[PDB]
This record gives sequence, C-alpha cells and structure tokens, in this order.
Amino acid sequence: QATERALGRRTIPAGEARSIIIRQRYDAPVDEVWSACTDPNRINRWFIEPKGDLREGGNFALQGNASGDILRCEPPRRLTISWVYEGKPDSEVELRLSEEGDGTLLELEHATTSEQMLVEVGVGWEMALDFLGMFISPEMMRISQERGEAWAALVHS
Repeated sequence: QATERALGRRTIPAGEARSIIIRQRYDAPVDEVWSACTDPNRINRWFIEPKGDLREGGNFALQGNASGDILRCEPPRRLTISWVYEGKPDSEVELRLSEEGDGTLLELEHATTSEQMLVEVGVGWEMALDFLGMFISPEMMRISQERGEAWAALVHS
C-alpha cells in the first residue's frame, strides 16, 4: 500500500551491524501473507524460489547466489535467516508479520556490517516487495535510483 523505510541496529556473527527496515501494510490477512512469504510454490510467483529443507535450522539457496540458514521460524509471524553472498560479509534478514485489524503490517529487516551493502539490500528488497504487492530496466532503473537516494540519505547521519 505505502512503505516507510528505516534504520536499526543489531549484533550478528559478522559483528555490530546497522540495518534496513521496510514497513508495508497489506490488505490480506497474516496467514495468507505468511504463506506468500514462506511457501516456495508461492514465493515462486513473485520472487526466486528457495531450495533445501525449508524448516528451522534448515537451509536455503536461491537461484543466483544467495544461500543461508534458517535460524528462526515462528509461523505465522517471524522468520530469521542468515544471508551469504560471494564478495560479501555475512548478513541476517528478518521478517515480522503483525495483525493490524483485518490486514497485516509486514516488516522486513536486513542487517549487515557493510555500509555499502545497506543501500543495496534496502533497495533490493523494495523491488522484490513490489512483486509481493503485485502478487497479493529503464523505468526500473529510475525507481532503483530514487530508492537508492532515499536509503543513501538515511544512511548519511
């Protein structure tokens, strides 16, 4: 519907990280959004499907690098996973879904000790959450570039 970006702070294996925090409200209920964000036959519609044992302490790979472990899984609310990528320090991503009336307030936070990687990931999730939204690159470069300025400017100070 309409997104509020923010910055947090976390202690992850790679150390003290800051974080991207994306908040979006959806007019679907918590379950449906949980399923859409966790059932690989639904993640497959709007994003890249994960492979491996999708269960807690299990692990995931997405077709084009990124892989990681499934640290926490508290259906239908919370989801934490590690995030490993070739040239990159290790990261952590978390999804919290909360009820707001008949709908849900999604929250997606990706923490990383790399300042460069803050922007890159905030923007990368936002692009992806578009297709979640839909599900529930010339024009795209422009949207990538504005969104980058927003995260870049928030990361400044």
